[PDB]
Amino acid sequence: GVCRCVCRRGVCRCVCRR
Repeated sequence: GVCRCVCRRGVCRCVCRR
C-alpha cells in the first residue's frame, strides 16, 4: 500500500509495497 517513487532523469519509478 506504500508507494515510493524514485525519480531520476525526470523519470519516476514508483514501487508499491504493501
